[PDB]
Amino acid sequence: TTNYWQDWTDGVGTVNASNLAGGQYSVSWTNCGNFVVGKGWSTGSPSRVVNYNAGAFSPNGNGYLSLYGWTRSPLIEYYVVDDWGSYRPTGTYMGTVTSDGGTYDIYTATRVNAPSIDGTQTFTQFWSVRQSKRSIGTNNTITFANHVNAWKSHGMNLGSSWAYQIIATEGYQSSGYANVTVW
Repeated sequence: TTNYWQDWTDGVGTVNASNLAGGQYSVSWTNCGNFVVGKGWSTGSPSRVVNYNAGAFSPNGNGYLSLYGWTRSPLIEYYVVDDWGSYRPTGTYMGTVTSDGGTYDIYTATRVNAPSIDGTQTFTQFWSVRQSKRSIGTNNTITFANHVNAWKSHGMNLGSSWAYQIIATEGYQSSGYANVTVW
C-alpha cells in the first residue's frame, strides 16, 4: 500500500485533487496548465509491483494516467503510461516492452531546463507508453521490474537515488476528472 501523496500544479487552471483514504485519490481539473497528482511511495523501488484501479479517467484533452517517478544520479523522470486523453506521448523511439498483458513503446526524451525534483535542470525522460489505452475501471497491474529491465536493455539505466513513485494523473492544457486507487 501507498505512503506518499503528490499534489503538484503549475498554478495554471483550476486543479482540485483529494487525498482520500488509503491509496485512493480523485482529481478534477478545469483548463489546467500542468499538474502531477497521485499516490504511491516516497521511495521508488525498481522491483515494486504496482496495482491500481482507475474509477474514472475522463480527460477532455491531454492527460496521462502513468506510473511516474524520478531517480537521481542520473536525474531521470520516468513514465509508464497506461492511459492518455487526446494525445499519446511520444519521444525518441527505442523499442517495445511487453509487461502485464500489454505492449508499450519505449521512448526517451531530453527536457531542457524544465522543472525537476532538484530545481530547474536539464534532465532525461524514460517513457513506457502503451500502444493502446489500457482499460479503466479494472484492477490493473504494472510490474515495474519489467520496464526497468527492458529499459536497461535499450541503454536506459536508471539513477542510483530513487525518489517518489506514484500512479499519477497528469494533465497538460485540458480539463477532466480522475478517480484512482493505488495499492
